[PDB]
Amino acid sequence: RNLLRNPCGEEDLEGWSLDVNGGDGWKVEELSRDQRKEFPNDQVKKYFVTSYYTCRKAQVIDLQAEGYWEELLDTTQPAIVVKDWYSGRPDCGSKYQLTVRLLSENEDVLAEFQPDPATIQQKSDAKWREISHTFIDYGPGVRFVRFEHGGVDTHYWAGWYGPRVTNSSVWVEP
Amino acid sequence: RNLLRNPCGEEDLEGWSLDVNGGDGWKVEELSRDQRKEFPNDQVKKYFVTSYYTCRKAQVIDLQAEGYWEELLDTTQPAIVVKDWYSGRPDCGSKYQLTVRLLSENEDVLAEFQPDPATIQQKSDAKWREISHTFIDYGPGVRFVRFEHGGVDTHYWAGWYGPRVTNSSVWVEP
Repeated sequence: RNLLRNPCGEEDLEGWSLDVNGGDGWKVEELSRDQRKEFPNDQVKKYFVTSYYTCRKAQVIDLQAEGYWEELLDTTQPAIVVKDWYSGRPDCGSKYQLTVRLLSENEDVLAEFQPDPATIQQKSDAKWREISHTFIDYGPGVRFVRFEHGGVDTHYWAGWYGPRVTNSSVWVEP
Repeated sequence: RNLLRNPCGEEDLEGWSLDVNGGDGWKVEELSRDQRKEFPNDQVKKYFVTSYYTCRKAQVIDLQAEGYWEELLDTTQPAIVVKDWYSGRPDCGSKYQLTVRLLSENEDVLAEFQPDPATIQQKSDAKWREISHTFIDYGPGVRFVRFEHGGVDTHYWAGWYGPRVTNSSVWVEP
């Protein structure tokens, strides 16, 4: 049970918080039948593409609102697994970055998955990549999951397109 | 092919670099038959246990020395997969921290996986957990991989002991 709203763009841009570029920073497209082969299920049929290399978008999940009460979290600590799929485009290099945080009730960063940026080298095609992380043993107080991704916000145009993203998920393990 | 030597203590502490505590910081024990069922390959039979809550140990993998050549590293950037297993002990709190770096020829940190500390809550048992990370799209220039793990080096005793560790690996995906 994926706790992120609108993982692939089926509701267009709804459910996502946009950066300064707003609506103009993003487009939703259909995957070629070929690209559909690259995902676990055959339920991934769309994707988001940044219009400009710095574009990011974000969502915050309220765990209590999703059925995960205070005490299950503090006491049981179930695995929270976060995944994303990103790619470049056919013919040049993209940059991508993902930030996922586990937040307390007053928004302290209690845990953080912020891997280095991904540099997607240029190629005739644009294979999808997955990125995955599981939080366990994360401690008491976890209430929100903030999930943010897109291009690398930098003052410096150095060649690199923004990424394509789709199939974002967050879930709590049984 | 796992590029870490001695991932389980079959060779005692050989191949590992020890912290200030050297050898008194570590013991190798045999897993009970029940504890061996928690691992995939039936070939994990020992583990490492910290003698003090701060003890760490590390290895540095030279990737050219392992057959991974410059052009493969700089242009293909094949997935570098890193895994570790850790637990506590029955009835106390343990704390654990893993630090994995990709390094250039000069030891510049090109990519780093340093997840927040794991707080292993106290419990009747000591179930192993696995931690796993894949490095892809990490850019050119990677030559060494440093793998460090153990308890949390803090000056302050808070009751939290160090962990047990085993079956550590780093491999390069075909």
